[PDB]
Amino acid sequence: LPNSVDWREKDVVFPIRNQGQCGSCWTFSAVASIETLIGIKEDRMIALSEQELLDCERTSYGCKGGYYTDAFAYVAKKGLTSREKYPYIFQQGQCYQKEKVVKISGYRRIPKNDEKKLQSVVAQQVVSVGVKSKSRDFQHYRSGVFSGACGPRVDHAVNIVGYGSEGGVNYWIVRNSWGTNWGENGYMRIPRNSNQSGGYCGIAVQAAYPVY
Repeated sequence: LPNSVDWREKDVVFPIRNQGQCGSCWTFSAVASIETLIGIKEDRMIALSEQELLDCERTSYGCKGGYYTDAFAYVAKKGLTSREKYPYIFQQGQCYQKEKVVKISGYRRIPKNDEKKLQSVVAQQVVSVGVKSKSRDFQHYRSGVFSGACGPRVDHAVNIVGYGSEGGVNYWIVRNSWGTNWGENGYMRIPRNSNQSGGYCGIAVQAAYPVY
């Protein structure tokens, strides 16, 4: 495996987005993983609709949380339209089935706590993960390899877009949907192979990724 991976430098990751208040992080995480997968497999960068998932994915809770795994299943069964055709309106609305621009074939779930298998997959694509976000340290993070306190429970869907090392401290590169004023232009470097079981802030507890 490569010592370092950063899909942002590979022309397959769109700019950081902002979910606002709506608990639609799961739609952002699912969309981010699919967008990059389509970029890797087809060399096509097409911005996809979080709003369709929020409005139309029936296992989730709209602005009160949801499942990127089931979002993958939805895209595999029904396809997904573009962000231009169906933009994000910061709240759940009427479910529209517009012209779809992409499918996937399925998804896979990574075993709990297996950062080694996680690294294997991150070296090939972007992965959807959940983190324990509900803490002052996590919300107020600005720069560096995060060393602060996590929330009590996994409650926030994000993505891993790469991995690397600074001063011999291994980290994952985490894409969030809180806009660019959070962290390092919207991203966080979180310890990799850390001493927290489930990964730092639970990042390895429930990882999943789309299959083209």
